[PDB]
Amino acid sequence: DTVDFVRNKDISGITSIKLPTVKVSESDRLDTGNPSDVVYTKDLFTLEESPRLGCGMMEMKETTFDWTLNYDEIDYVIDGTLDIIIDGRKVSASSGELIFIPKGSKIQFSVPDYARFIYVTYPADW
Amino acid sequence: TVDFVRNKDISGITSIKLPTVKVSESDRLDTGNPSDVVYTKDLFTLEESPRLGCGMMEMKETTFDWTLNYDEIDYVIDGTLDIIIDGRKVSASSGELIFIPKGSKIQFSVPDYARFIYVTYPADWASQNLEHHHHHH
Ligand SMILES: [Mg+2]
Repeated sequence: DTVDFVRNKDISGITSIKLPTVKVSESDRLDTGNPSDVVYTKDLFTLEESPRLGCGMMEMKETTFDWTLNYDEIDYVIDGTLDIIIDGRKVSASSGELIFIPKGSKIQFSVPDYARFIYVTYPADW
Repeated sequence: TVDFVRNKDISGITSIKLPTVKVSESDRLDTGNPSDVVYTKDLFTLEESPRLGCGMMEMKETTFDWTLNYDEIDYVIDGTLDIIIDGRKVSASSGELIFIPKGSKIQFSVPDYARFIYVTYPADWASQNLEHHHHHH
């Protein structure tokens, strides 16, 4: 396969992914503008594979950063704790919980310790 | 009011404690076969989430036919979900993911049991039909 994780990509495009085999690396580092931030985003589907829904793996360690979303997002927290700071308020999810974030939200992704989560977005392509 | 634990912020940003999401008979999908056991519980109204649909699905000892004229991502929490497409099988168990592109004619096949989150586009997946509604009038 041409990816570095384990999947079964069927002829039809239907795909299973063994998510524990998805490992982030430095090519997935997100530039927040602050080089000390440690944030990884690893898209799991090309646009050709999934033209409408985006889906990837995000990991953060001891980092809080500002970001504005151009898309709707569902985050399913696999491990750790993710805090979302919005307008001075906090919304949090730990392992096995989810967060929905509407398009246009001006947030901080805030991870005092560690978090690993799937993100599903719409649209995949701006 | 909903029957699960969530924090719905003023901004629309919402956390959900998914283990508190319990399916009930109000969520039972009538497949046509009375012995089938399928539950679908949407977790967001259209006003809450106008583009992404998201809910909890459970199945037990059931396989049924479905055509998805919408895209779907499933995260399998417990059990095993099989997707049968053109005589082939794609499977995900606890901790694994499935993507189903729009236009897929499948069987959802759960000979054992499965509990999974689904995320769809468009949001109102159950109205992606000629009737524009969840049930035929
Ligand atoms: Mg064929």
